[PDB]
Amino acid sequence: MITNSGKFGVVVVGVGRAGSVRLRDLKDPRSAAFLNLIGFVSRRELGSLDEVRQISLEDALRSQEIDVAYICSESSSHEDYIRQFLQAGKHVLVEYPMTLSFAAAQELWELAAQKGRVLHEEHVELLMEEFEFLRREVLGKELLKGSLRFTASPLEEERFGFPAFSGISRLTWLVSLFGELSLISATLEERKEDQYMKMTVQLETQNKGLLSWIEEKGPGLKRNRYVNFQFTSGSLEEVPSVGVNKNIFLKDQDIFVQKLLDQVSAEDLAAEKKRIMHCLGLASDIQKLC
Repeated sequence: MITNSGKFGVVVVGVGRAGSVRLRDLKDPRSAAFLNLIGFVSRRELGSLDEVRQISLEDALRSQEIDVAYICSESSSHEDYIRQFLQAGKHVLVEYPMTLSFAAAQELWELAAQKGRVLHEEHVELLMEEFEFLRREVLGKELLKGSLRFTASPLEEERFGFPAFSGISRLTWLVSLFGELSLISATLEERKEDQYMKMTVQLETQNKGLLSWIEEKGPGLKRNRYVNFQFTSGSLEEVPSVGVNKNIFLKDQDIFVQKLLDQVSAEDLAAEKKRIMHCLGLASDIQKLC
């Protein structure tokens, strides 16, 4: 029997941790009705991973069954991969940050529109149990001032990007909760021989709220977030973490699938794109100040 598949063929590009997570999730029943895993692209000669076969980049771009590409490689390679797959006519999901350049991101959104493709930048930080807590907390409140600081181990800037881009998830939390922000200042402290660095950014909401965003990295530093929001009615200095954000990436894939099914409103698509570009624009400006 000849049966034309109605499922979208997916190729995962980059099989580091992020790619492995997407491969795992593509096998879950929640991926069965709309997606079909075709294979993966890797710059290494793996041949296959379990029942999943490796496909060369050139063959992936030419493959007519592949309708979607998941770009999961290191951030410095995102721009090129996205451009190649969009040009080849494939829908694209990419883990944040989609690029390390504001102008390049603008180019890619235009290309996606040109080719009639869905371009989706994953932001699981907005799907966190911790963020649901914050959404409810800020509702109906007036922010006077606040700070969000994230500490972690050294991160290869050559491959993962400048701190404002690699840690753009923290900025995304702030913009999603408090709206578009104005950049007041940005400072950068470095000690490469000690692999230490701290980026301090001063921002301002449209309601005159003063926000401090700090990204700190150093040998031995544990991954911890410090939240301190000053409201006119009460204060917040801790966000509970009682769950493990189980299946958070599948939640992101679900959003992407809604886009593939054309079940997302023009207004919703526009609002997300606007926020994404506002954040990338700030990251770009911040890098220039530093």
